[PDB]
Amino acid sequence: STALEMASRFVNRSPFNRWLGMSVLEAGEQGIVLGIKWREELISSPEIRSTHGGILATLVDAAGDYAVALKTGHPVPTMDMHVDYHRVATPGDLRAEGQVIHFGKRFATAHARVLDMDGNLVASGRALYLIR
Amino acid sequence: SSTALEMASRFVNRSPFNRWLGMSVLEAGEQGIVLGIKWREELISSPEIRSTHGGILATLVDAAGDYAVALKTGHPVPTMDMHVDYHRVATPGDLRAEGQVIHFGKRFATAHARVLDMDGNLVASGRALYLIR
Amino acid sequence: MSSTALEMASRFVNRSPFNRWLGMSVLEAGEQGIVLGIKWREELISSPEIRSTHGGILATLVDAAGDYAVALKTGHPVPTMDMHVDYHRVATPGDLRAEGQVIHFGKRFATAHARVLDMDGNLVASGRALYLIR
Amino acid sequence: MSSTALEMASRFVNRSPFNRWLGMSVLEAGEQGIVLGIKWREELISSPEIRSTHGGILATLVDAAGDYAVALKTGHPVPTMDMHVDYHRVATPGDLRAEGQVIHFGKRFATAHARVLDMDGNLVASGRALYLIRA
Repeated sequence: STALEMASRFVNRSPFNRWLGMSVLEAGEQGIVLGIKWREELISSPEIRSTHGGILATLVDAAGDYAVALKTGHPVPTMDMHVDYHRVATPGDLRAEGQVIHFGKRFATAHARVLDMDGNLVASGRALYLIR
Repeated sequence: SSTALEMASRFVNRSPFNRWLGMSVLEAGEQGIVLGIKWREELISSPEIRSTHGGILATLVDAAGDYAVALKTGHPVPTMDMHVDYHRVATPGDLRAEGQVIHFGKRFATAHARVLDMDGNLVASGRALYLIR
Repeated sequence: MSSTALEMASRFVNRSPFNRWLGMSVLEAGEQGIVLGIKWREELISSPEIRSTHGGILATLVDAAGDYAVALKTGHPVPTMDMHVDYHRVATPGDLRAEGQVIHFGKRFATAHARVLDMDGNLVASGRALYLIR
Repeated sequence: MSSTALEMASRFVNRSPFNRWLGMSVLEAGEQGIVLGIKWREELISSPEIRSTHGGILATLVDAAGDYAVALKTGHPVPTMDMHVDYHRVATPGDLRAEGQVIHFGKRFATAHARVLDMDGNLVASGRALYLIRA
């Protein structure tokens, strides 16, 4: 609630997030849940109408970032990121769940799951952030 | 070659996201691929340093490795997984992505990529595994 | 969890000379996933200043845990395609534990996650890996 | 030159009991980066049917190559933040070479890439790693 408000503010600061219609669905002790709204510009392969792998990477990076932000009180730079692609993401809205896995004095690690509308896992990933 | 450059442009322009990125092919040959994209305000992550979103750099790492593999296969290829290192903040400006195939197997390939800004500064690098299929 | 899972994984673990050198064993095996243990030895050391366990050993643990967690589902050990490992804390001299878990299980590929713990239950490393099912 | 570099890297390599157990040596060291070798042993084996070298060994090589490529620039070995390794080919029984080189070198962080080769020069694995300049 406090955490949800704080996360929303962070999310709305970024023009890319806004272009993605990104929102906060949940925030608290279990990390963060994000949503984005689908548009035709997201499409990678026109024949399968698949959402671009980089959009999914965005969601992994965002989920981990703002999940760390719940602990720091501010958004954090990404050092590096890994993303696994599991299923093709057909046209529709997406959810990214983000949890902090390690929180040190200067670095944090977060994990993320990206889910489709039926709750199928389409991608997962992890990232290292800088605490500054 | 011009045939390589030809083929790659065609692949690049299939994708609506590529086109929204103003993505173009700068070079294509035995040396791999070089891509460009055109900056726009919607790319911005932190409004105060005007940095290009990390997901955009990842897109570029993914695209460069994809289309570099595609030069060898003749068709675009699905990404299995990807890694990206962020080295410098990318301030507003067009970006270049260089992709090369590192391993070309019978069913998979891995490519490495570098993302450069307008002064040729390295801003990000990465690798990815692709499914031939 | 299972005794059949425990017997199966235990057989898989003991097939490897490197696992045996590491004194690797199966602590837990079942539906949730797998837990492995290794026995510390002086040869594992990276830095003699801090007597730290080499990061290559921590990565070996991430790959093993993921492999055997996949293996509980396929019925056989699996080749690794790639892996990522994150290092959080120095693993000082002491036995280590690795928890493995299957994240996605397709007909042809599987992804697993791991956590490497010290004897006090502090997380020293974590990671993920892609495996091929053939 | 590539003599002070060799001797410096050699000192770093031999400081580790795990490196010594692996029979690790420095083959090349200079401005372009580092080349390491290890000696094969039966204990290295993963699959006894294939007689494949364990992937943990190949990952140790990615990490070592990168660390010592950075160390040639800092003057000291460096801790690893994280690592990725890609496995391309089975490493059958035999000695292995690892080439390491720095990709980005910053105030506080450095990134390095590695290639693991068999005795015929086939690429067995590759990967990258992030290091902390400090400890």
